Amino acid sequence: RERTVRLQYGSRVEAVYVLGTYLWTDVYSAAPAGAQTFSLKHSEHVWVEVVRDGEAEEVATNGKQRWLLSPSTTLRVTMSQASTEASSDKVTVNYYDEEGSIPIDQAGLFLTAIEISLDVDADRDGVVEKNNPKKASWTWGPEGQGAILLVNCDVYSKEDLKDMSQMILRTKGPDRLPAGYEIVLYISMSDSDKVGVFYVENPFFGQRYIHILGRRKLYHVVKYTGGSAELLFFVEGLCFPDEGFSGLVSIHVSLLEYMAQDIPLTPIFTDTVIFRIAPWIMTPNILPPVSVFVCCMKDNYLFLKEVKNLVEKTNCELKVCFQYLNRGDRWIQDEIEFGYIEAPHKGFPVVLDSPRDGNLELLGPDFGYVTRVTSLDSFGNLEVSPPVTVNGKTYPLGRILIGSSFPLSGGRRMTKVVRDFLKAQQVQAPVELYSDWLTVGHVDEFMSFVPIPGTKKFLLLMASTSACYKLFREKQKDGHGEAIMFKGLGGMSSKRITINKILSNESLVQENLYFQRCLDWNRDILKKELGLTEQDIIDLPALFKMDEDHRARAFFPNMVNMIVLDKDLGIPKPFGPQVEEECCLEMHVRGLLEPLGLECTFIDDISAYHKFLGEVHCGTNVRRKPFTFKWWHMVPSRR
Amino acid sequence: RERTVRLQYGSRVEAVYVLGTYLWTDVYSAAPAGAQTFSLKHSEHVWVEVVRDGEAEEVATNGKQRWLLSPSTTLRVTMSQASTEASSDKVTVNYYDEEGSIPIDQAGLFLTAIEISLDVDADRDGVVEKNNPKKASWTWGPEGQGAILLVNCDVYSKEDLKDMSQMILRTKGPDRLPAGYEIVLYISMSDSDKVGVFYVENPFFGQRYIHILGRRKLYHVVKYTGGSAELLFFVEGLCFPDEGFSGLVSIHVSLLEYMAQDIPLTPIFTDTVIFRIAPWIMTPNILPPVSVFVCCMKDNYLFLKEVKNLVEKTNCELKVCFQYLNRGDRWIQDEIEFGYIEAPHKGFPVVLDSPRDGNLELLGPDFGYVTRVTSLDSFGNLEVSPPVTVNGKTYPLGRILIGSSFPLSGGRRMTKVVRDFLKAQQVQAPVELYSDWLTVGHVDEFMSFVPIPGTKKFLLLMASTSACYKLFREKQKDGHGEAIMFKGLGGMSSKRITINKILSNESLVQENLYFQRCLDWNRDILKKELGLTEQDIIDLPALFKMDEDHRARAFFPNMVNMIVLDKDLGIPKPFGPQVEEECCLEMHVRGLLEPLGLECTFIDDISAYHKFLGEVHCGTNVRRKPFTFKWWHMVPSRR
Ligand SMILES: [Ca+2]
Ligand SMILES: [Ca+2]
Ligand SMILES: [Ca+2]
Ligand SMILES: [Ca+2]
Repeated sequence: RERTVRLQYGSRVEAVYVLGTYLWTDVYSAAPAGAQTFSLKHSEHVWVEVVRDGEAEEVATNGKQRWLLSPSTTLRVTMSQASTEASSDKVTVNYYDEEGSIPIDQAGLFLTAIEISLDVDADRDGVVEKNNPKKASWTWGPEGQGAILLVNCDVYSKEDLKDMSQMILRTKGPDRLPAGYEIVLYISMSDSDKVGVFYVENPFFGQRYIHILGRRKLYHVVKYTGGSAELLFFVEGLCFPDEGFSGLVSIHVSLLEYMAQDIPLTPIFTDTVIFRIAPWIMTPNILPPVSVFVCCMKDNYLFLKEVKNLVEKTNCELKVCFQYLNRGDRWIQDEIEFGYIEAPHKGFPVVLDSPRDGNLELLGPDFGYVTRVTSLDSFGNLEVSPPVTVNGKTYPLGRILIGSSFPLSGGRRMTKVVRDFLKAQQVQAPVELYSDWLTVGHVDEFMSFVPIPGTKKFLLLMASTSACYKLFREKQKDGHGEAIMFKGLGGMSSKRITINKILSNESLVQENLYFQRCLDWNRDILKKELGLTEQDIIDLPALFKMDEDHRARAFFPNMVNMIVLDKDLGIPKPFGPQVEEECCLEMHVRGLLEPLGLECTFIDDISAYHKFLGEVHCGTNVRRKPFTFKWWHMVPSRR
Repeated sequence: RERTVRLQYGSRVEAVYVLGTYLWTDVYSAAPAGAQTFSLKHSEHVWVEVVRDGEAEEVATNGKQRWLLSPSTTLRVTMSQASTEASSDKVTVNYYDEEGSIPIDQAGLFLTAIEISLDVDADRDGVVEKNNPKKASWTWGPEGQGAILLVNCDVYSKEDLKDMSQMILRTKGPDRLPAGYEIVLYISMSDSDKVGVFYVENPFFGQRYIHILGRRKLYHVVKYTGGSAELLFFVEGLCFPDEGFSGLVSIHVSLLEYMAQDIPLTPIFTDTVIFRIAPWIMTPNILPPVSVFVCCMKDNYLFLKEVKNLVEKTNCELKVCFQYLNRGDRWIQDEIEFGYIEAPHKGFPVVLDSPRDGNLELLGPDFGYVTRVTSLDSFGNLEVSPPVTVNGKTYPLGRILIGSSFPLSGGRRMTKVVRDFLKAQQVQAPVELYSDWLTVGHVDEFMSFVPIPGTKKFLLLMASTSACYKLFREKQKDGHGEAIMFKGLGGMSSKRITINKILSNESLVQENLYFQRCLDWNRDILKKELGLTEQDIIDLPALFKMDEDHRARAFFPNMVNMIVLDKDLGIPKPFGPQVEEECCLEMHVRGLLEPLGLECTFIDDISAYHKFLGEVHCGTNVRRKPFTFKWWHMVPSRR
């Protein structure tokens, strides 16, 4: 960076020189009228070149050389080290007329060199490197650079700032700035609701960190100390990327020069750092489970016992929650979504919370919390796929899946606010599916993903009505038509539901053929958008009843919405027709899954209610370890 | 794209097959209970593979082959040509039990194959190619693809649609769609204020083009005709990219299947095209001039005569405009900005118009018009550089320059609406300069660009107060101190302004040293952001007076704001001190410019007023040929 500094004759110009720049200096304007040639002297640590018509020659500290005065003959002035108290850094230009060799006048330039660098961890290793040449830009990918900021998801203490990003103003120079200069850190009005910055303003009086930049504070004057100094700042993100906010914010430092009263100060030098605020990332079922969270009524004893036994097979911890006045019976599934954020050498799980009636809970200090309508707004209507590659395009964090209706249908859709939020995170490249054929309208009623044990691969599990009808027709042919559904649920008994009764219900057959079309439309989108083939899919038997809106509700519990802990699957107990004292649905599902090394445990969430009307009264959710792949190494498509 | 189509037993499934997809077909669900094996027949133009556990084998039209019935054994069905009236396209599956070789049941699939493709000129040659594989994406650069739309800048006639983009729905098939299908073209609500689409709905009754998609119309059912058919649509953009709008819009066509009353229609097949709306592009002074526009009062005879003589030296045409009640005296410069838009084989000049008092003009049908506060909002405060390369980064269309104040100054700034508009065009990557030290606050008061004749290079011209003082001091030393400014302007005469009077004014010297600092701050930004060195810059003498806000107004006309027609420069006549009966400012400027092959003509815009107070009462603007470089070949930085 070249900076213009002009001389003034019979006089002196004093300037601050910032290392990393150089000055170009007009000597011709300060020349007295009638002056013909000039000569110059300079101090030891100032380097001076005479540049005439583009050609630069180095000039000695004291030579007697003279050059013709011309507007196209200028000086270039460079300094490689900061001034100290021992410095006298200067350049002196002498002017001559034709008549003689004694100077007729002189113009000086007195310099104070300082180093000023606003530094951040741009190379993404957790340490703040000195003046990364790329710190003012932010690029994606394995070779990408620029600093990363976490949203704060939770006078100040340093301990409380542990989650924030460090930013360091590094300076070097003499005891004080020359008269009429100051250093100011600042942000734009636009970024003021995106960031905050903390600093100890008065270190002689204690360690108190104060909030110096953010809402209503756009600039802060920072004190200069001499010698080699560092000022430590902590920076927080205030919000995630969203529809109108890309995630990028900038912070500037400027050396300002006082001109006079009533006139703005001149920005002599400006240094800039950029941060990207880390996106919220959802964890698919293939990631290692850490904790299992469940909610149910206190007396659903079978559910609790069976979930405990499942979790005991694993190294996971179980967290049990009961029901709240402000939340649905499924809230741990519907109102909470587990995700994470990550920065170099920092990261934590972050829960999205959308309470049904609003907030009046939380499990643990380890989590960050982001707190916010149709049933499509539920987090039961959100899933995320395992990492996939689709037609050469890699989605290393997987893709978020959101249930919706057909574009021209006039049906329900998840609120734009949430859809836009998920899209703005960019790294999970969301896909809309079709959930609106379901009364409740959640993708988790029809699909799930499971890892294939001993491999790096996974399966898509799809609810299938065709599979249920095939199985029931086989069992009927085998002489089992009188086999009864819902054994042990006393509130169902009077209905006497048998395989025969189901198969003879003509309207129900038609309804379920239609629901199979709905499932298949989704199957196709999933195969297209996830790059899946038929070998990646297993169909689980399912059955639905139709409501007045022509929408589906489960006839028996949807087995697809299951607890996935690696090889171990907690599967809703279906209460299917008993053949030889085993549920034919359980046996069929075992026959599909067990050969793949998956271990099935059926979990009874309905016995405590004595019947099943299509609604499940419990919920589960799993906190998982984040992906090994660092999100900033992705190269998302440009928008 | 693989699509799921299942059989149903003892019965027939009829389906439409869209060319370019294929069907995967479950034969196992239609198998009667107890059935063991299956066999199949198919027609000549249907290709059928049996796929078992991933392994596909082609099956003959009539073989007797039998396969074990399994859920993992399916059919893949492919057709390579559209059905005609001569087609019977089908696949028939026979099922067998253990007991014998006569089929116990059969399930048919009857097919009607159609071609459906929504086509646009994605490869950017002006012709609509058949089904470009990349038409659903939009990529920048030499190899980039996807279709381009122009904003319309001006029952319908086809002639009136000449400026719009063509979009063609190409179909092939039998006489009619099978029962229960329709084809629908549609857009999102969001895009509905970005685009419009026109089509002849009733070609038997005439050629009337009607507006079928746009505000309040999100979908249109289009009639299917048999055989090979094309439906021609015309598409317009409604607005330029802006803060919340990237410029990308999408149009979809879907084949919809009727399910039943009260149930949404199923999107069987969907095809999508994307368009980018072409940005507004500003033309720098290096581009060939076409027309010169001037505004002045009818009696400024010298200005008119001298501008006419200048333009007569060139092949340009002159357009003369007088003053209007709703517009400033400079309006052709301040309220109008000339730019263009371009699409493959189409483009026109487009004027931005921001009338002072609002609209109540226009010159010519050849232009598009975009019609919309401090003085910084004026188009005199906008410039655009010639193409530059900065640290390896190429700006093939140049960069827009916008005058502003310092970030912390609390000074004036161009309105966000305009700044955001210019930024959103993306291809000119705007840079903010510092104009707020000027009373009027326009970058055109201090800088301009000129081409260097006989080369591909250009110069930055900067106003310089230091150059003026140097020149005046020289002339004083030479014995010319009593030389008078403003000769011939009778309203200035009583002031008796001479070189001596100017040089002895101490406050004026200080003011102009400060203004030179302001000019130099800009010089530095321009060198940085345009990749310029001192060899690319010429300083023209200028002088200013300071107002109560410490802002500058011209002491004598600013020569830098000049008419640039290639080698010929119309330069405001400065009315400088006369030495040997020539203006020393004119002679100095000639001495700078003429050696470079630039021809200078001084244009007197103030004599008709008898004095000069810092305000010029005329304006000029030049319509230029667009860049040869196609904007869509740029690769702008991602945001
Ligand atoms: Ca680092
Ligand atoms: Ca979920
Ligand atoms: Ca084409
Ligand atoms: Ca302009």
